[PDB]
Amino acid sequence: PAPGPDSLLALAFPSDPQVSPDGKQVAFVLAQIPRYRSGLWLSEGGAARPLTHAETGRGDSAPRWSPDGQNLAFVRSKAALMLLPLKGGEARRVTHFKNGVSGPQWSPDGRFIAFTTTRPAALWLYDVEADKLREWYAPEIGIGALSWWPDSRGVLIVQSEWQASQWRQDVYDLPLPTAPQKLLDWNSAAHGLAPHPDGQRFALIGRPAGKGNTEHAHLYLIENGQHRRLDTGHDHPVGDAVGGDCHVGAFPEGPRWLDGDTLLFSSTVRGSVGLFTAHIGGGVKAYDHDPQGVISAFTANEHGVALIRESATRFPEVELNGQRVTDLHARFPFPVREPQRVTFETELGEGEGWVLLPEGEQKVPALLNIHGGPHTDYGHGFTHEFQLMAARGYGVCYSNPRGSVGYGQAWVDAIYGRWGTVDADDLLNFFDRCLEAVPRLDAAKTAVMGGAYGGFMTNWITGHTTRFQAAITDRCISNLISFGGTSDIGLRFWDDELGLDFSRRADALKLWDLSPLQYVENVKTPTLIVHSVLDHRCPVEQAEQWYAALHKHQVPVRFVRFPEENHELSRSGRPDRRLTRLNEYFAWLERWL
Amino acid sequence: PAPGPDSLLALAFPSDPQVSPDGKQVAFVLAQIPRYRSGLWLSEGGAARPLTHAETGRGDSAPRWSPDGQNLAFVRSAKAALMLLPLKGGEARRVTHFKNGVSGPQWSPDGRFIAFTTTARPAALWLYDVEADKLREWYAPEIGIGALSWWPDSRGVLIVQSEDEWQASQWRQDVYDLPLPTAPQKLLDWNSAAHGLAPHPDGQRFALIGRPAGKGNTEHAHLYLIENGQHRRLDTGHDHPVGDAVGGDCHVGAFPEGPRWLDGDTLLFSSTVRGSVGLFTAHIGGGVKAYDHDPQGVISAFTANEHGVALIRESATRFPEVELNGQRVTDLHARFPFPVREPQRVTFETELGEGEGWVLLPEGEQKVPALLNIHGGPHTDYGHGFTHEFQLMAARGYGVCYSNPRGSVGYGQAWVDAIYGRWGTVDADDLLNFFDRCLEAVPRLDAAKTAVMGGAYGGFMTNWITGHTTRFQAAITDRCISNLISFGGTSDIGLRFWDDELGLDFSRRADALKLWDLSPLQYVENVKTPTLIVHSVLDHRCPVEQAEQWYAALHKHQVPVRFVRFPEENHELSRSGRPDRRLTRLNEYFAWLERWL
Amino acid sequence: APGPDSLLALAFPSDPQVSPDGKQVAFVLAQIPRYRSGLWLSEGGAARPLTHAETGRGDSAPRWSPDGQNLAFVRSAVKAALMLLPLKGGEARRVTHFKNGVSGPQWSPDGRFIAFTTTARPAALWLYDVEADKLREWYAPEIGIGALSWWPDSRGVLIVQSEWQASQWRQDVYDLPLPTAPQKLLDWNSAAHGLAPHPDGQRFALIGRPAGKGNTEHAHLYLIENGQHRRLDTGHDHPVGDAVGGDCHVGAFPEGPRWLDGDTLLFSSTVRGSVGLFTAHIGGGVKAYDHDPQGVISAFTANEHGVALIRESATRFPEVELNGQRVTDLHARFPFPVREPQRVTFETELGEGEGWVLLPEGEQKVPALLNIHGGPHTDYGHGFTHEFQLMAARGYGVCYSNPRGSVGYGQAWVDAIYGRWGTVDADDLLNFFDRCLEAVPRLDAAKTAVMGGAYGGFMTNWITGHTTRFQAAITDRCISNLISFGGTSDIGLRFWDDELGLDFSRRADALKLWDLSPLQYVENVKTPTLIVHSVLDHRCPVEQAEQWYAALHKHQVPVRFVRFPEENHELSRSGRPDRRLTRLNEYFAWLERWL
Repeated sequence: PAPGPDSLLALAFPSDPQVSPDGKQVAFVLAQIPRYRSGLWLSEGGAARPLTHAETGRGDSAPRWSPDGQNLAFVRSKAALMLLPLKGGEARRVTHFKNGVSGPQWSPDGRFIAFTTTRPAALWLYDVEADKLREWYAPEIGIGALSWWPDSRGVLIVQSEWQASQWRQDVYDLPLPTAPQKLLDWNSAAHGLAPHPDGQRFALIGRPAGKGNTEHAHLYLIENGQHRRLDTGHDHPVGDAVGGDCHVGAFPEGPRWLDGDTLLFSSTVRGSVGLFTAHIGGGVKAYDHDPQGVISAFTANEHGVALIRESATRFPEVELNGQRVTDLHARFPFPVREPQRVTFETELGEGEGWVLLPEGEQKVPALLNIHGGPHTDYGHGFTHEFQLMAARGYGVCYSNPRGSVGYGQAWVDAIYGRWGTVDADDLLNFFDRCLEAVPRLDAAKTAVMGGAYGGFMTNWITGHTTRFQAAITDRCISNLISFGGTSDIGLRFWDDELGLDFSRRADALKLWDLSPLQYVENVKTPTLIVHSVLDHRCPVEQAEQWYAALHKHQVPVRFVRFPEENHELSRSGRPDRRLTRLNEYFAWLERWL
Repeated sequence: PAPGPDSLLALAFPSDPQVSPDGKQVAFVLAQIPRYRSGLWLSEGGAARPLTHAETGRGDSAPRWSPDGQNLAFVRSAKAALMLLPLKGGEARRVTHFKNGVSGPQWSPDGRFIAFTTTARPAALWLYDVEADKLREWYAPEIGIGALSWWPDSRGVLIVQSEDEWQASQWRQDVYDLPLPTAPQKLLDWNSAAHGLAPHPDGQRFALIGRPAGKGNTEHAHLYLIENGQHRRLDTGHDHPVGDAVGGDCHVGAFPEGPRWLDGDTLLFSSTVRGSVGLFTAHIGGGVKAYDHDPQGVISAFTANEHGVALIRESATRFPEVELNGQRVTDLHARFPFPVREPQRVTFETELGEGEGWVLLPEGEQKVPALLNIHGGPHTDYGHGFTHEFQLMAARGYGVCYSNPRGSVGYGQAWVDAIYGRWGTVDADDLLNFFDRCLEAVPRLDAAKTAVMGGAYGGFMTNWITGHTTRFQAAITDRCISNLISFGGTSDIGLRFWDDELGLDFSRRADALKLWDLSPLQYVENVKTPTLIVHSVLDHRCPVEQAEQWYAALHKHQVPVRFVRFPEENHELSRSGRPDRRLTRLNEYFAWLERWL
Repeated sequence: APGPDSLLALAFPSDPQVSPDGKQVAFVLAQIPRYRSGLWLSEGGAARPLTHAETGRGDSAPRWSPDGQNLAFVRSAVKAALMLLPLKGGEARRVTHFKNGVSGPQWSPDGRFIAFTTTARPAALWLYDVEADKLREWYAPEIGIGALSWWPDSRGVLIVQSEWQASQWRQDVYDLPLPTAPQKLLDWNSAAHGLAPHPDGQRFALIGRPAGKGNTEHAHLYLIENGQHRRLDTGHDHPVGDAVGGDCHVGAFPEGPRWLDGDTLLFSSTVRGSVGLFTAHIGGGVKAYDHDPQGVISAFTANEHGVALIRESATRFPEVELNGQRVTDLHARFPFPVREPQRVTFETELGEGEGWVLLPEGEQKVPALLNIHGGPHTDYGHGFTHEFQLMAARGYGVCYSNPRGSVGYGQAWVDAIYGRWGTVDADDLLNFFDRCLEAVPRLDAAKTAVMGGAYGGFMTNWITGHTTRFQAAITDRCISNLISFGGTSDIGLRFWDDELGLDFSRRADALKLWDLSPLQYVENVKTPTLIVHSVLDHRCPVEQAEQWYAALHKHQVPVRFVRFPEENHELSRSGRPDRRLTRLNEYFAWLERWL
């Protein structure tokens, strides 16, 4: 009896590992079941123990240590702000808003908790010594990243309509109430504010105004409006950009100053995510970077570090100062298997990918999976779907073609303005090496699949070769012109990824020549189409055009239209979308392979 | 301005003071505000602090210490789930998931089990295996389980239960040994009323509260030592009943009075003595000694072990407060929103000796109306319980005269027996004698602006009094009895109440005629006093048919009458936390008094 | 063998309303599990449905417009809206939109108005202007309006209304003219209903009793002229209206007297277990009009051109008739054969009393069920009783009689029990039962039961408390304690005053009431008794059944207490037959256990 999609229901999902101010404790969130609900967990160095026990709603989330280490602020599910005394007693509710709260942050002196609540959410203030609430700042467009000054005089906030329309933000100083002034004319993307201990300088993640969105995000030190790059000599982006289907909840990666010179940050490097230290008077040193593993989240102070760590074969686990605190991989209900690396050659150097095989020695069908982004990475995140594919007798081939994010800026830039050229080549180059390097893969039973950008590429590949026996296109793009007018990022995505504006005649034709639907007449591969009905980032019209086209050519086609939006497990704890999606994946694969 | 019924909403109500096993802590319930909700509070010796924070439902109640002192079992309504709260960090976990909830949790002394009951007809005894986090039905009784107590070795439970529904109707019960399940035998053939089982530390003998089979319900409840089915009385030389039987309108929630063995010879218990309730020590090889007995105060509840005692204490002048080993742990009297006043003792003479009562007067030197309040029971006591209603009556300019006539419970068995078979003779004499003494001893009382009032039996007596004299200018009868024959057939204690209180069976011809001659309705034609009638529509103990008969009779005679029919049953404040019934009753009381006095 | 559900085969007729030209009848029929009612119509042939309710209680109160072209009626779907149905084509229109609905519509004889009442404390009299399609409140009464009748010239209405007089259940008659920018007509100070205005527009007739008489007095017809009153149904020692038992009456049953001409007034009267139509005469006595002494006319409408009625017998289910021609086929729906009763007589110091025995098929011995009718001033006899037919169909001999206190055998027969319930009435019943066992050898004297409702429950309790001869007893809506009844029942102060001359609120009277209470003698009861009572009964509070149950239980007599959440007559109130089926189920279950 081979395992099925229901194997997912055995898993509990860790998230938001928050280290205590003294560095000797970690509080985190864990989502468990059919519906997933989350509660707070706590460990002092040993096996974690539950702190709350939610029975209804989504559960409890966003644990935030009070500076004295005695209380945990958290959010309870619409979303009320709670105060849990850690040395005895149940939590008290301190907010009573109709639509709840989001993103609580203690002030370093423990005198305040900042948060937002609901056109754009306004920043509020909970006076702890007064048990009183107070609206702090109601923004015009909205507030992004927020961080208290280390002396608790106020908060740094990132916020922008003309500049807001260009997805460009600045940084403002907002003092405690007794109007916010501007600190940095940034006119670009900025998050991850990390105030320096000196209370004057601060660091941010993002890009200066000159760069575009395809540019690697980096660390920048701000001083009197001046900015200089902090993570020098590191041609890799800041933050986790590696795939993995076992991330449910919040995953903080905000940089933290370990000392006056050291700022710790995460970075994606060739399919891995590691921790590094940027230095004011120096370059960048590795801090905790297994090139075979992924650190998905981390908190830190001068006394300790907490994180979530995983690998291609290890389910995410919570760690406190190197000591693993959870036993979540033990819950995985079938043996996990180790991938084998397969390389392919490019004019930019060596590309890499992996093959995950089932047990035995018999020939098995070969599944080419294409990751989305396109500027993310496959590699060393834990993928339950890939493990389950192998456990059901499929060879999973997955790679990082040009356009992936972890192999340098040039690797990303190679596909700029020409989706469907070198990226499609790299993928079929990689797949050909997989069949050569692994004789066990059945070259007569092949499939191609991917989501989002992987759906675009699945559509593009099926429209330029018939070699595959099945295809599964998920959250696909078929018509880049309509996407520009229908998607909620349509005007900036093609502008950033391709330098094309669908509302200009010459650009629209180039977009049409990049559209997989132009070449749909060549599609002969039986395709399963998976899409959400209410998708705002990739409207369902993209999947409708592909379905109608294959159906008009009478290519074997199936169209699953989900009423639940994407990431529904994270949004409601309901795993129905993932189980049905995997059910349809395997059903389609069993029919044609 | 003058205080009104709303003064009640200033008060928070304590209940269930549970001492920790090591004797250094007290966990208790406090119900506070419009609806009252209860949460768990805890103290180690200083000012109590809240442990839970109920926002919906009735709240949290029934705190039970785990023997290791690390956890609190309790019941949550937000219906009635069993919860476990780790006391040194973390929120509570729910361990039962029954549709109708649970009731009465009790840890096993080894901390290995939690016993409780839950329904689905009579509630079945269930078992929570703590080390296993598993549930299991233990014993589903035929009729029902009353008192329950673990053996000190946690080998099983003693239970009180009846043989059939006939024996249950007559309040006859036995005691059964029920061992822990693996895949109940009788311990004592009692055939009488029994509760408050207190197993002896030796794991073989045990004590019980109640009466032997021969005696009736009017006999004082006493302590009995059980040994191999043999029984001997334990609280010898103490002509007073066990437990609190003193009036007081500030008890909302559970009030434990279960006797506790301090050592192998000493058993600690509560007892009512002339309007007060104190703690005493029963002794196997001795008599009865006082332990904590202020003759001016009432100890309404207590827990105890070999390491400490927690209790709730009040007086006629002090709102209930929680105590731990002599140290008051709450500050609830401070919330009382107007000054309280000191009662004056007034005595009256009987062929059995001297009876006593009290007068509570308002401020000033002016003449004031005199309110004769009659306590129910009839075998209970006025005196040294805190009565918010009496304090508010005086604060609104009324003189409150309230006494303990013959039939009251705290002045010996003979005082109780004086009224047997003849309600409306010496009890009514004592009450009007006492009232005449009040007007004599306190000239401030206006003999021309007087009223008579009482509840249950006090309603019975109010009807009897107004039907045999015209002296009062107003009357308020609450939960009254008017027709003793119909009461026998309609009330859920009618099948034995008149049998024990009067030796009369309404279902026998000659007895019913005597019952009719003892019914105030026979003499209703003499009533001329403007009467306010207060009653719940769905009262099971005193069906509203009793109040309907009085109202209809007064109405045909056109005696000024008003009939308030409450949709909420009695003790609704304890049942749902809603104080509407209590405020409405007080509003109607004072409104009626302002019209006629 | 048939069961209680045999009732669900039946449809129930009511309110037979003749058209003004006398050639048509519109009526209500309640059919199926819930009963809903619709309007039916016949011109002389088989009746046909006019409406088709699927929700609510249905449509009711059909009333002809004077021109014969429209039917006003009341619709429950919507509590009770007044509807207008054009009879020659088209669906009905709703003209009232009140939250609590309307009640008792009456056209004015000129067709210009429809009077009715509707609530908001007492219901106010309203007016629908037909030519204007406008509504208008007419008269908001202080206490309430009882009977109402338009003057024949449509100038206004006579109303019966009374707090001092209202508390004594005494009413007068008022003239109320139509509004433009009410005076009293008769100082009656007594019970009056059934106003029948004379064609001359000045005099009118009433049903009731003058102030001197009490309620146990036979109701009679009285002619009113300028405040003077004289009895109209002279030489007829029987009351006006139907007072005979029968369990197949669902809905309104009009019996309002009607002037056939200037001298003739048609009325109904109960006579020795029957209900017939008679004619009273201004210049004469009383003549029979349609009086089968073996049948019951439960309702009737009439004018100068025709008569419609409902007729039944001990062996014939109720049927609608128009001028002698039966227009319904409802007896055909009765799902098992009906059987013919036997008359059995008993002797009284007042003369001959009568009763009946209904036996099952065969020749074998059968148990004998003594059934006691309530009232006490009603009659058993010639109404259709589905329960009695079903009892026989299940192998029981049903013995039922009219003892002294019954209403149809003269005023003296009624007055014999005054102030002494449980003497001559209980004697007559057991006298009757002894004659039944003698006259009918098939009755098993060793398997007997006694049962009855209301007053029949009082008597069942009284009898079981003074004899043990019966093997089972079923007491339904019983009275056990006459003292508490006086204070709990919504008629407690007027019932014992009228029936016994006793006021429970006076000491000497209460003792006499206690001596009349079956509970005083409960110690003697040894008969296994089933107790049936409604929990929310206002006329007979449940405390009466609780006292009996507790008493039998304390003596450990075999006892069973069915407490109904539905009040009495729930079938008529909601169309739900659950109470009737449950009650019959419990009856037969108890009888099978002990007989």
